[PDB]
Amino acid sequence: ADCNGACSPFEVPPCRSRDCRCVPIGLFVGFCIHPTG
Repeated sequence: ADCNGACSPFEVPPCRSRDCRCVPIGLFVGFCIHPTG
């Protein structure tokens, strides 16, 4: 698994891959994802 699970802003990288992005939607949490590049 590359960029998945929960993502954090306080954290950086938010997941571990810069090509991936953190999607904070939970008013209290976000989630990591690794789209195709």
